Amino acid sequence: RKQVSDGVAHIHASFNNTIVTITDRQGNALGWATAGGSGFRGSRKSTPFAAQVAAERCADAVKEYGIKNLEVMVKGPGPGRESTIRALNAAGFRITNITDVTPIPHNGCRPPKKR
RNA sequence: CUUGAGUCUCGUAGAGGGGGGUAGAAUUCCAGGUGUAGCGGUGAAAUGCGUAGAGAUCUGGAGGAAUACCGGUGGCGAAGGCGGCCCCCUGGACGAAGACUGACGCUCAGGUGCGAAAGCGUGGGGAGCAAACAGGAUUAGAUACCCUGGUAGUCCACGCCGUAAACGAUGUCGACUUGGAGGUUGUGCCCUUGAGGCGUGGCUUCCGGAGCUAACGCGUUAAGUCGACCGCCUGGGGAGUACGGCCGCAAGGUUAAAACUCAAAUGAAUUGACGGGGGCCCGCACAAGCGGUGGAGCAUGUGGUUUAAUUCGAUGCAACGCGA
Repeated sequence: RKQVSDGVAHIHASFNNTIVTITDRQGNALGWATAGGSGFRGSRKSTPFAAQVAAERCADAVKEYGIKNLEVMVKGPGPGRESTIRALNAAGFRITNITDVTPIPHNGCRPPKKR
């Protein structure tokens, strides 16, 4: 519909999934593609190649507006989830900055018990 | 009488305590938009939540709990314990100069108080987390593991209980006894002539001499040498149990045996066994080449089948052209 060319991307890299969304400087999301929606199940939805193809299928699906520059932040201790941003940048999008914004509390609440 | 003990002056540090405020980050929910087909989870799936529309990104609100970084066997406190910031009140410790009272000191059976967590009662609160419980799969049993929700409870106020590896496994107080390396905190002097050095105080960490000890180990903060007082022990199991007493609303707490059974139970240290590890070395063990067996026939041995007998002996690496 329009042209932005200055956006910001958010990747929720869960320990067993991967979500990616892009918005434009204000919070209004445009497109999203889950790595769990392209035939991937089991542990395949947790591999770096899954992140690669998710980055590809989210980059091609947002070309209706033609974004070039991008802001990007890392969230969640997703194993091997820098391949997705490397691929997004390799797809012709000049990334500006990277930063890990995983939420850290101040001993606010009690985390669930582990095995 | 002033050395022990205590009071006053001047200052220091400290998550010391009680009460009330307030702050930001995170999680939960709600309202308002973006926005589309899954979210979630395991090792795979499933239960659960999704098309009047979810999971992800912005604005605001509502409530509860806790204060990442400084953060460190750092600090304080009799112990339990204490961690955002500020304010009101308060306790304790220590250092410097003096001044003052005059033995006013230590310990303490009964007695009283404080005392982690869990637990109970009344009245509120209840975000996240989380004993039982329900649901899902695996199943001639599932009632163990994992996964999604969740009640007590974790919070507040007033009442209870008074137990723990409440550990420094080391009761309190005083004196004498060679050292080294740190942390923390005052203060005196000399020339503070950059955070100078020297001695002098307090609390705290590690090594180690004599000595003590069964050894491990302790070692000026003694488990060394003594003094004053209190508590506790007389083989293991039965058993911190029964019967009573006291306390408690209840669960229970405290004091606390005997019958019976065994010949030990136990602490330290030694010497080896441990089973995969890691790293360090050799060998036709491999890498590189050549010649071979497993394809055909023959010889030969063994095992099986058979026969009246197929004589006996060898059972992988160490046996099968072995005793022969």
